[PDB]
Amino acid sequence: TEDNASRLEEFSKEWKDASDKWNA
Amino acid sequence: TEDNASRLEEFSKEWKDASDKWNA
Repeated sequence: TEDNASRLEEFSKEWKDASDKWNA
Repeated sequence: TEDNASRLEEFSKEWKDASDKWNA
């Protein structure tokens, strides 16, 4: 559970960056 | 926890393909 949470929180920043790229 | 990890690892491949489309 902790590994899954950590890896997906890491992916969350990347996908937030992708969303920011989409906004521009 | 295992169901969540499995489903999000499945989503990870789809979002990696989405990032590949982002690059192209």
